[PDB]
Amino acid sequence: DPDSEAKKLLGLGQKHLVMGDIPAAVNAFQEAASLLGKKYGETANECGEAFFFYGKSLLELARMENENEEEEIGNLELAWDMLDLAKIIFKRQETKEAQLYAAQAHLKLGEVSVESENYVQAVEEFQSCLNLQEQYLEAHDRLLAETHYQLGLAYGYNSQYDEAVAQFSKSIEVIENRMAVLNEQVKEAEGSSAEYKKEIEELKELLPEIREKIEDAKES
Amino acid sequence: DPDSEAKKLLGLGQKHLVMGDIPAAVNAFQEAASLLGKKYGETANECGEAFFFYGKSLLELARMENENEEEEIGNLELAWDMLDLAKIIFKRQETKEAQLYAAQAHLKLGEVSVESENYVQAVEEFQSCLNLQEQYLEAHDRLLAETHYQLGLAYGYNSQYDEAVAQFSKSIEVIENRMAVLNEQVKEAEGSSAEYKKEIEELKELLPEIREKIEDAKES
Ligand SMILES: [Ca+2]
Ligand SMILES: [Ca+2]
Ligand SMILES: [Ca+2]
Ligand SMILES: [Ca+2]
Repeated sequence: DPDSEAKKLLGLGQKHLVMGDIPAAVNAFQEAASLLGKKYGETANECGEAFFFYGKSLLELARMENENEEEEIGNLELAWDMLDLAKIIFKRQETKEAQLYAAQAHLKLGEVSVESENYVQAVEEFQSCLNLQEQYLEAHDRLLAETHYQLGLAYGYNSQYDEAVAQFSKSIEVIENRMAVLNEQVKEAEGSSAEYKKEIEELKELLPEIREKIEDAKES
Repeated sequence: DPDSEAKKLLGLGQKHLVMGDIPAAVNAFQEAASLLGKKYGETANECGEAFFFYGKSLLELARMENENEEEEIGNLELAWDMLDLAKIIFKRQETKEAQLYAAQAHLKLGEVSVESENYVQAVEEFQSCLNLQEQYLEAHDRLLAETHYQLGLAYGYNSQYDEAVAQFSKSIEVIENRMAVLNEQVKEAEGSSAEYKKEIEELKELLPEIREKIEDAKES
């Protein structure tokens, strides 16, 4: 497709994320975002992912810079603009994957809000994320624990300490319930592994008897 | 249901199978078979399982007895009669589970034929079983290996030694391919178990940081 030229940069940015080269991932994402936005418009489905990653990287790029104060300010305003576009694009689409992306955009909007000492807005954004996730995730999904934790943090920054304690406790509850589920999955996987190993041994000790029957049939 | 009185004996027979008490399993199966046959007729779906198990047990009961020669003869003729009824009942029904039961009835008809020094008929029955199984089983199902092996045996008893070698080799091929598949399943199960254990450890080392944040929020 003609978009490939930009999807390339989507890779080369995400690569740099796992590389830790931030301003390079920023430039990659910016170029891909500019390409897709010029082609398809400012609100197109085609730009959702692009605008999100650009936004996310910008947030990281303002975190690195911690009198260069207007630098991180401008990076955070742009992070916000891009993530909000992303959030609109995602929330429009009626599929579980898009809604969870929208929740992710909300989560990063909350993180940008936190980095701006804007804790009330942070609380609103994390709540929006949690609301979306509770419709589509299982009650022990790690993501819910991480959202509760972020929400509790934001509450604390705003001195709403009882609300903060409540969210921290919910986070702990999810983490413990997930640990239980994972323990069950371990027991199951190891049981199956034992079953298969035992059958393997049975088959192995069957083979040479058959081979001797072949030998005996040939000499007959 | 009113059949429960007989389904009881279906359990009490199968129990005795895993107990090794054969003539007791025979009497249990015979009583259940008589009950179901009186109620529903000689060819009813309701009697399939019953007539099969009776048949199978009778075969075992004639295997134990190895001038009491008419004893095992009569047990084998009855085994045959019951298993053939079972086979008709199963083959009539157009579902995978019933067809595989029909293949099982064929397999036991082949075994009765072998115990009667009737190797041509044995070959026919094992072939019927294999034909049914190759429509519904994966190419590495243990059952196919066991059928090929039984077929190869029957061939050998009838001095068709090249056919016998062919079937033995097919049996070996299935056993080796199954061993491969099981090895892959082991690798997968153990990989998953490692993943889950690692996530468990991460969650465990997350918990006390959250707990300290709760403590700090309360004292605030
Ligand atoms: Ca603005
Ligand atoms: Ca030998
Ligand atoms: Ca007869
Ligand atoms: Ca402390």
